[PDB]
Amino acid sequence: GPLIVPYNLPLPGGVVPRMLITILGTVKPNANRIALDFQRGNDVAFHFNPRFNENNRRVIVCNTKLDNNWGREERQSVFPFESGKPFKIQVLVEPDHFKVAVNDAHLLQYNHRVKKLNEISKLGISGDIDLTSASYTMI
Ligand SMILES: CC(=O)N[C@H]1[C@H](O[C@H]2[C@@H](O)[C@@H](CO)O[C@@H](O[C@H]3[C@H](O)[C@@H](O)[C@H](O)O[C@@H]3CO)[C@@H]2O)O[C@H](CO)[C@@H](O)[C@@H]1O[C@@H]1O[C@H](CO)[C@H](O)[C@H](O)[C@H]1O
Ligand SMILES: [Cl-]
Ligand SMILES: [Cl-]
Ligand SMILES: [Cl-]
Ligand SMILES: [Cl-]
Ligand SMILES: [Cl-]
Repeated sequence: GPLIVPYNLPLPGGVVPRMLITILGTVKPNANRIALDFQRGNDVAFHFNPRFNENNRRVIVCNTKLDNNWGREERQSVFPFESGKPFKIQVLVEPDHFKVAVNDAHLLQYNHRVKKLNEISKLGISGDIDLTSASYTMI
């Protein structure tokens, strides 16, 4: 059934290439943000952050947080989410990037800044969503 948000999905032994993480949920009406945070302890290896109202625009911000400091943002103006609507996010771990698809369409890639993939052992899911499922498999 429904999952509680914020939700913490353990990734035992960290991530590896060919691991596929699938998140299903629905965006709340009047949403402000969604965030997926792949964590290495206190560090955020990959923060994927759709913003519904940044200066009255919709944008996806991606970044990494090391020692409590955010790095250089990567921004994507292609925005597949909509308030009130169900979505599927798939994150595929590849050798050199995370690859993100939304509703079965490729969205973006993010080059690995944190290189100890085996230590990226939690995924935090937060924001203005109803969360239906969060799981992983190997492809
Ligand atoms: C205030 C807030 O929303 N804090 C969030 C945190 O948000 C930061 C990230 O999204 C980064 C990504 O680059 O951007 C930061 O804003 C940038 C902005 O994009 C730039 O235009 C501007 O120049 O600089 C600012 C600041 O660098 C966001 O502030 O995201 C994390 C990870 O999802 C959240 O945890 C955090 O929310 C707080 O989390 C706390 C627990 O860790 C508490 O729950 C607290 O109540 C939250 O506010
Ligand atoms: Cl961790
Ligand atoms: Cl922060
Ligand atoms: Cl919207
Ligand atoms: Cl790759
Ligand atoms: Cl590292």
